[PDB]
Amino acid sequence: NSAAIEEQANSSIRKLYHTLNTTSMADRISQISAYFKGTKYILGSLGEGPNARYDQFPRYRVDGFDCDTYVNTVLSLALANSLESFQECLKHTRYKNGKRSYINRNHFTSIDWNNYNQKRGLLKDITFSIRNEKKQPVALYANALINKPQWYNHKTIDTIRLQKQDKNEQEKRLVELKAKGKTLETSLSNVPYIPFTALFSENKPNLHLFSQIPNGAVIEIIRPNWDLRQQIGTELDISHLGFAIWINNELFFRQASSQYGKVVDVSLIDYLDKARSSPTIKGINIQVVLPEKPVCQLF
Repeated sequence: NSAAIEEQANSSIRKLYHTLNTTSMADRISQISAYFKGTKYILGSLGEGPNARYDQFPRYRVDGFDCDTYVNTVLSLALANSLESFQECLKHTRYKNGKRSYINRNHFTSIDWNNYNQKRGLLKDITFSIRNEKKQPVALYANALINKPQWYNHKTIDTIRLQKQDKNEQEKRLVELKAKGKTLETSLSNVPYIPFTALFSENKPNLHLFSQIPNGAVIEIIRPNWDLRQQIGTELDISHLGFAIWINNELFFRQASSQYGKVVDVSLIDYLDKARSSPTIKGINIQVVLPEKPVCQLF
């Protein structure tokens, strides 16, 4: 019941702001992200809302998150001062030019979300600014050829999420959606990342590099050579994301975790050390939020 879920969120968010409106943007992000720790993981938490054509999951919620919706929700709350401005900020962060539709949703972290949110002045990629002791960057470039029409072509009825179950209506709407998807663009990503070969040079954590990751930064997990063409219809470059949060002079990765089943804090060093054994995960991208005070289309 998407309308009911949103109504619960309206009440909780209104109250949140009453507390907040009585600090730096990084501290806002830390406080708001912390407020949702322990909230359950829901894969694909958000859609286009009640009565939506393709995906009738709620537009926002406070009862569950996936990695993407957690970051989007926290950022939009941090950027705003009210339920009304949050709604506007979220719309403009989740969708290209804030125009609500399935195809306008920022589905791909690199070529949609990073690109559009950088262009409008919300985010800045600072990956290359994290330099070794000789003041030289250690970052590399990950590329994936993101083929939207092939990604659409690979979709099943599971994409079509209707509140009232109707399998035939799912089939109809899927053909309609794919017809639009066929007209979309193909984009080669260019995603800076700090490689594990640097972060764990000599098989130990590179504390000099880790110390340059700012509190409240957005951390994306990068897989440079990730061929998901047979599985989802496209190569991909980014598999997960969350926030960098410093607590007691230790760096945490705060994120909505499918493994833990909830929003958790985990040591970023330990998390990445375990991720090293992956054949496809090769490093991290770091972005910071530019707006200094809360207010939402452009900055």
